[PDB]
Amino acid sequence: VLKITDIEVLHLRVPAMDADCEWGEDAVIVKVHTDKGIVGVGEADSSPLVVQACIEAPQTNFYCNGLKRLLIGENALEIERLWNKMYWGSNYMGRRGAGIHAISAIDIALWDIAGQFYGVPVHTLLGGKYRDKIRCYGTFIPADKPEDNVAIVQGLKDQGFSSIKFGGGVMGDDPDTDYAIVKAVREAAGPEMEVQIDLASKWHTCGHSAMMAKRLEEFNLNWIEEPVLADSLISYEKLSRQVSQKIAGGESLTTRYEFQEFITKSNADIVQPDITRCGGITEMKKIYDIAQMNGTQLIPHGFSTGILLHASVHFLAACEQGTLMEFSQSSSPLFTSLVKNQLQFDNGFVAVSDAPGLGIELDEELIAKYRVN
Amino acid sequence: VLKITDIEVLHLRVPAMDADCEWGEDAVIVKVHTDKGIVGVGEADSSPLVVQACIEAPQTNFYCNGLKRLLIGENALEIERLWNKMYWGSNYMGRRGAGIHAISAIDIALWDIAGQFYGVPVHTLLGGKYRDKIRCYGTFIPADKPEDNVAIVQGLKDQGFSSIKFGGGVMGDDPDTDYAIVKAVREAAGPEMEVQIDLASKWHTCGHSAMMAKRLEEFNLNWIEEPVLADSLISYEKLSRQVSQKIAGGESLTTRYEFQEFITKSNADIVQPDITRCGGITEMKKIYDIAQMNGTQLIPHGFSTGILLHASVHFLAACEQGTLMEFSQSSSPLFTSLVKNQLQFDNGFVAVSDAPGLGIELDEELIAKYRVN
Amino acid sequence: VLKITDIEVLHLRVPAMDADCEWGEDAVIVKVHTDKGIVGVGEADSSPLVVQACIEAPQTNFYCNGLKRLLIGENALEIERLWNKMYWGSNYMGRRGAGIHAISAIDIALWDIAGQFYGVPVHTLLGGKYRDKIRCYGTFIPADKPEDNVAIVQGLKDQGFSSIKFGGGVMGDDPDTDYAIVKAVREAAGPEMEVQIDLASKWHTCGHSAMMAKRLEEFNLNWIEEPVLADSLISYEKLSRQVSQKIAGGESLTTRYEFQEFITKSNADIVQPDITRCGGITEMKKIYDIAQMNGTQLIPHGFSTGILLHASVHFLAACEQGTLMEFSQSSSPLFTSLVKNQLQFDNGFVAVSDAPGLGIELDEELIAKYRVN
Amino acid sequence: VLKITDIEVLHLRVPAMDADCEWGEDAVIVKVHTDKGIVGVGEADSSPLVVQACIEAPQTNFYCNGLKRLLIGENALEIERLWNKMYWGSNYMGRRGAGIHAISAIDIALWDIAGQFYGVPVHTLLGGKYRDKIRCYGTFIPADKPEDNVAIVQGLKDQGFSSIKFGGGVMGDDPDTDYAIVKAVREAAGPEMEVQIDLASKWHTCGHSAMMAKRLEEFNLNWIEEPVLADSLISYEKLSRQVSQKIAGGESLTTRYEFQEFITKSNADIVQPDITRCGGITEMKKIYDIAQMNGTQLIPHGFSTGILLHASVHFLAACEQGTLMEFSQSSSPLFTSLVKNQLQFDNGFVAVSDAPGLGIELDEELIAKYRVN
Ligand SMILES: [Mg+2]
Ligand SMILES: [Mg+2]
Ligand SMILES: [Mg+2]
Ligand SMILES: [Mg+2]
Repeated sequence: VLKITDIEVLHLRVPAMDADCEWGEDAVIVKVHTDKGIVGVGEADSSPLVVQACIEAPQTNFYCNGLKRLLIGENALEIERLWNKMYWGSNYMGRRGAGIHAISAIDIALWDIAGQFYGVPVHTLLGGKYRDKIRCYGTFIPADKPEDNVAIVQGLKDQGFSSIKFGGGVMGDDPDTDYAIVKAVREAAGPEMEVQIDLASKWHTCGHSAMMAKRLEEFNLNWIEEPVLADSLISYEKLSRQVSQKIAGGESLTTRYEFQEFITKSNADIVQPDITRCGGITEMKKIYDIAQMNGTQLIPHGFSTGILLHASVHFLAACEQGTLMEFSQSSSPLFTSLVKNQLQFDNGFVAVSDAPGLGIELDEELIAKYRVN
Repeated sequence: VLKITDIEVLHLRVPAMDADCEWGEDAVIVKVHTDKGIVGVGEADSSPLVVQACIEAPQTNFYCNGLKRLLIGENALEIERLWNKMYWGSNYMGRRGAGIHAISAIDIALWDIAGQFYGVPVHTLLGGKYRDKIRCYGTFIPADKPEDNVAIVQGLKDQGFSSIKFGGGVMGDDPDTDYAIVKAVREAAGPEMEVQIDLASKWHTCGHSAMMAKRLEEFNLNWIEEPVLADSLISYEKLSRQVSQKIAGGESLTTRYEFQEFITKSNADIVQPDITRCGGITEMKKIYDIAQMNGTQLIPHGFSTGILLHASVHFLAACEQGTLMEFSQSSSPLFTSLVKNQLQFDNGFVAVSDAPGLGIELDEELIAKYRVN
Repeated sequence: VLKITDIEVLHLRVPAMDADCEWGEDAVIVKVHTDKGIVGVGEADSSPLVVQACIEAPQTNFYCNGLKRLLIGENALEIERLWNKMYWGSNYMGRRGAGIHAISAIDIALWDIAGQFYGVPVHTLLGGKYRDKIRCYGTFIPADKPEDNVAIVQGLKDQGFSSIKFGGGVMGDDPDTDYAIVKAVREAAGPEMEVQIDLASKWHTCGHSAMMAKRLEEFNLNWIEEPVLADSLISYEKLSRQVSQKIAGGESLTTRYEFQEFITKSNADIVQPDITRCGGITEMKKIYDIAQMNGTQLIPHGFSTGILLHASVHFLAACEQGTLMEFSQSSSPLFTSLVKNQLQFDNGFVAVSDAPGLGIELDEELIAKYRVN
Repeated sequence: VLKITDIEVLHLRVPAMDADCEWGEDAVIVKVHTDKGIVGVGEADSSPLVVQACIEAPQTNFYCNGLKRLLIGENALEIERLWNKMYWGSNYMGRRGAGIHAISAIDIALWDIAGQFYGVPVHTLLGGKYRDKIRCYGTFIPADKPEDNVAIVQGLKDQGFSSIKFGGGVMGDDPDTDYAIVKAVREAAGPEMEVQIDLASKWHTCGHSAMMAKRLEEFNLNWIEEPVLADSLISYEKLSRQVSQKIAGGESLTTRYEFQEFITKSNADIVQPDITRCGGITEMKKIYDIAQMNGTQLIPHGFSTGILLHASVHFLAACEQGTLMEFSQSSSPLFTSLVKNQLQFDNGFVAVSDAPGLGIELDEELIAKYRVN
């Protein structure tokens, strides 16, 4: 039987431990080692220090063990049983939130392991591939001055993007400033392009979100992502009845339970689990099933490294409705270079890899360079 | 204009990191330091390494800061605004679970500070005390042999306990054993005593749960605690339609959002937030209001140190319906001795402290002896 | 301990006791006296004679005591416990309506007392301030002839108001007269200004309200306040499904219970408790929490004296979503001059006061002048 | 063309203003005077000072007039239009609570006038009498010692009471005492008697309430009255799903709106409007219709003077299901002697009066003796 022999956690960071940090300038990656010398790689988009503690923690009580402790000596191929072992065994400190992000990383690595052991791409183990490539949308953080975004938008257009998302930075702060940035990007993109917006909850309330949506209705937005916090399922529901554009959310949620509540109560058009936060590939499978039962489109969230990319691609290839992925752009060495043989965006699409497991080879020299721990 | 100058996390432990650990043999306490020399003390009943990481974490992104970074230089008196700053600022890594445990500890410390600063017990800041002492119930892990339990029951009877709870260990596993443990405890306690069971999710399904509910209807139990996992709200509701006894749960939940769902969808009679997990005193207050609006009894959960105890007593004293508290006991030096002037169980009841803040003086010798960090 | 020693009720009136009276030409204010010589000031926007009787009443039965009787000798700092004491103790004559207005006045004065005793502004005790000033909207009673409102609107525009509300007088009487007044104010204000209307229930029925709303839809009204009586929650709900503009109501309601029913059943966009009617600052806190849970915007109602103003400002400063206040305009000496150091509207905003308690000094000479009792 | 010329409020009292007072030692009665010499009598079971203020109040605003000002010069026969004029005209200070108590008194007086004017008993104006007498139940405050109660039960048995209610005093406080009081009363009355309890909200929560419901299932109580406060409709509904006995409440509510909510959301078996609080005879009629539509039994609440008694009998006589009335007794001269020709309890029953109006002649000597104003 294939036995787990070690779990290795690697904190990677680009700026200083006291300095500021954007999305994608740090990472936490896990290597699961087995007795046959198959290593699986996963990651979590979460706080690296916290994820590390969830994995490396000792026993606190019978329902509170660090994840490494529960998994050394275990049968790596039995992925779902191990998911349930980690979930129960770390339940006191996990169950929702950071502990589930830790589980996601390990689960992803276990799927990598199984694919390599069995000699098949993960998409085969998930049921088989429906497509040889996946359509992407590109994302950017918008420039403070509205008309300075034309250069960014045009830069994505000749890259081949037929769909774009923007938000963060100073997005949501001024109704007039919000209007002027959305103006300058639709004009720069033309009337064929899909344009969607992400507020990262910055419109705060239901009323401010609805007023802003009718004013931006002329620009024909494809969706409006996280106008408010996903805590208020009532606020989402109420926005759905009163807005014309699609509503998207869900990226910060963890486990099938939170997704089941979101999907059925928010009346969102689009649900966006992150494969490295939600519980991993195993959990994402169950979340997809719930979405399908409810007529909700699942478009995964994610921007970290090639590990998230390879996991998300393998997952979507295996979905009948896996027709759209987020492909975010960064100059960070962690995004561009950590995975040596990284899948590349190419004229509107990313190709599906058929290599065993997740098809990940890590840049070992780069690990040595940015290793905090 | 009291400013926060430092947040000091103390990991305490009795056995070694590689060794076995039960409820109460480790703790994570937080000291919040101000520029006027007053210190506030809080704790989190969770994994000490994870809570430490939540507090000490650097910036990862705009919604992902460790708590300490968000709080140095802030006005300590502005407790609810600071709760929201932490909730928002750590949202990506927190929101539910481990991050909220870390928030709970700090929140508790901030209340302790405000009390000292204002020269009044926390119960006055919470609205004023309804009682001079609080009725307690006692808890035990039952011995494997059913006939061995008569000495533990009697031991609690000698202390003055009019109400007792048992669970954990071999409770839950075998239905015949379960019956044999419940047999010996009602007989040893007599018909006078309130007797409650806590299965810690070990009956697994409502089908297995409902069978024992008709079986032990002759033993007249006060409540049945966590028959299944609180993840299945439907399983709880279904139990409430066919069970004679009262249903209790909720100890592992975090934020008013999880409690609002549990309270309204589970039809449980009793909700059990832990003050050191749910979000702290600030959040506990909101959870109390929701419980009141829905006719649900709030009996807090908690067993760690005198910190949890002092916070729970100050809370319940200020609640119109704050009429019952868990008083679990251990010989563990972290429970008995960390808080110097610790409130004592006394013939059925724990007295309400009127000292300013939470009335907590820490055994500084003991801290040095048992600190891991 | 800080003990209540007296409760002093002052009926102030501008015109004769047999003459007509507009909004703001009479007031009832309460002074709560303590043994440390701290006086707290509150008021109720209600009938002065009735409020006075609720406070000064003797015992009628065990659940029917005047409020003064329940509070002399009590511990003033224990505000929420005293709220519950008054609520239970006056339940037979109070519970809803005028008795709750009486409670509001006292509760406001108790918060004033606590702030002074502790040496902090009330906004600190409510959780801390989110903003140094609060955006206001101005209100006026419209002139009978439509085009005579231009002078009023322009008068508010150079005052700095970016948002205006009008109603009362002859508002709601004629569909053509209603249309012509709304015409002449939007033209006078321009297309940038927020313009909202208040009918004070004068459209009577659901059908008349809906027909009038589509005809005024061109003028882009920010909200429609109280089209019908808030008794018919069904009428509000039905209007929400069929109207484009925001629906506001709630000003006449009392206690969390009426607000919970309104908020959840009316599907109103905006809920408007009056801090001097709803149960006071204590109750308003619980009403805010309910609004937040349901995605409903809370915009306080109020126009009486500086006492209501100072209470509402302290409250909103302490709300994460306290972004808008009603600032009504009157020439009445009670509005302009009763509070000596009154906060002033200044170019679109009112500044937040940091003085201890509510920051209220009463014009004692003015009290002597208009004192009926 | 009968015109109202005066409304005369009479505050009556037995002990002094500073002294103790129980149910029935004060009253507030209203005389409505017409220009044709006929006088109508009503009362309000509420605080006499507050009801007086509600009636005698000046104008405060357009929706805030004292009732007397709204009614002088009006056509007394137009009772329902006058109810609506008062409801609307005092809405700001009334709407629920004390203002509706003041309306109730006047409404009752107007019915008394119409009856005299038309030469027919009020029961004819209400639709016509179904019965010549009404079955009564009797009430007592139980003596502290459980064994002392056997003489009171027997005392009521001697009078002819086939149905009895007890509560107040020390009822509610201690569960063992509660059981010991209920023990002695079923035994003293025998199995024949209908026995009911009224806790006056003193069981506080449904958890405490439901335990006694299984406990006293052997005593076969006719109903359990107001176990908790009627504010928590959810608490009532939850009690109805698990209680053997019938649930009663509603005595403190005002207007068809509160009753509609209580009746439909509480799942109570019995609703108890007080004719002198709920809105008067006019409103009671509407509340009866709602109760009928929902299968809810209406048993009126009331203990004050012969005014309440004469109004309640005239009401119930005209109801198809007006088959049970509360007949509480006191030695108090306001109860026994204010109404000269007072209807008498007679061997189980109170006879129906056919005199025009309410058949009320007031003891004018007694008025002079006990008037406060
Ligand atoms: Mg997003
Ligand atoms: Mg438990
Ligand atoms: Mg209004
Ligand atoms: Mg009663």
